[PDB]
Amino acid sequence: SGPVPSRARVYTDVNTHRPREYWDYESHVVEWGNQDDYQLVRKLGRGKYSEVFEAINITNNEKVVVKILKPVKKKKIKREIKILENLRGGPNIITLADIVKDPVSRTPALVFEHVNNTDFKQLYQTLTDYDIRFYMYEILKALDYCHSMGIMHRDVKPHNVMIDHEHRKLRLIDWGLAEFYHPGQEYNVRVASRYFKGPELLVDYQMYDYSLDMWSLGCMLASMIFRKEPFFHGHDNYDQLVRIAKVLGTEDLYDYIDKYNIELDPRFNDILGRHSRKRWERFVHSENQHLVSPEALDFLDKLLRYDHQSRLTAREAMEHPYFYTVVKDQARMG
Ligand SMILES: O=C(O)c1ccc(-c2oc3c(Br)cc(Br)cc3c(=O)c2O)cc1
Ligand SMILES: [Cl-]
Ligand SMILES: [Cl-]
Ligand SMILES: [Cl-]
Repeated sequence: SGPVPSRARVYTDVNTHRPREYWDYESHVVEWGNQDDYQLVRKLGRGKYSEVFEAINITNNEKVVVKILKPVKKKKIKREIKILENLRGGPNIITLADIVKDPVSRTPALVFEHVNNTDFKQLYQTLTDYDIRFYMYEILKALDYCHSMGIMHRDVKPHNVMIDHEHRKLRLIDWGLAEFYHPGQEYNVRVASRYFKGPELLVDYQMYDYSLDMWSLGCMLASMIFRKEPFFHGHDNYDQLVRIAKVLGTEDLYDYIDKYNIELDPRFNDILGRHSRKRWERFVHSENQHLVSPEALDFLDKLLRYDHQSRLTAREAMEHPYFYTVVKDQARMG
């Protein structure tokens, strides 16, 4: 009888209550700036980021960052720009300063604010227990904000989290896969990187929502406190679900599948087989001991749920005891 419909628990009708021009990016007329205002200085990313440059705005001598976009469809260009513009000014969202196009090649490029970067993938050797809690909370600020603005990021991972550890600042970047949430809409499941894909993507359930981002966040958290990168290390798309199943157990997976009347490939059921749930305690060793706590484990348990509707919202997450002291400390110092 086909899959059972699903709706976001929160922020369900955000885009519905806003004017059409807010979310209808296909009708958005892009107002391009002048590329001549910007001169490229050098390459950024140290070999991990393509077509990202430090640049200078010669109209005010301000240092900026330029990302040159890969040849995708015009529709996806409008989408990213529209979303960045709608989210501009939000807490811990990267700030789009301008958009330009090359005179002759007509190659589009985004101009961002300049922020220092100690790569999140290279920062776990000097990251204490409090540090992980702090930065996780900052990520949640961004996710709660964009969700409340009717937007799913759909590509949450360490690579897309820029961290300036000196000033303890954080920015969520690369909104190229982001989309607007509309209740009842079916979305493409070919999003996110394999290690951070939620179960809904891996079983081809298209009517997902903001909670997708919360799974990805759980994967990041698991990786950092257990010192295992990535935590769910699938070698292909089937193996990704298998390795999730080896931790969460197959019992809750099949219940999830039945709940939304999802139909898997016949061979997939044989592949998944039968696995018991591992207690989160079993991934703790003497070298990740100092990053693990009862509240950390409880928090992780409530993010990594098969059922996307059962996962904590960003706001629910921010009020979890895992952040109790972090919240108190931030509220009296800044
Ligand atoms: O939306 C994007 O795809 C997107 C990519 C890179 C930056 C981006 O990257 C930096 C890197 Br990589 C190194 C250093 Br140092 C600084 C930045 C920076 O300030 C900055 O905005 C921002 C946004
Ligand atoms: Cl989509
Ligand atoms: Cl694994
Ligand atoms: Cl949320």
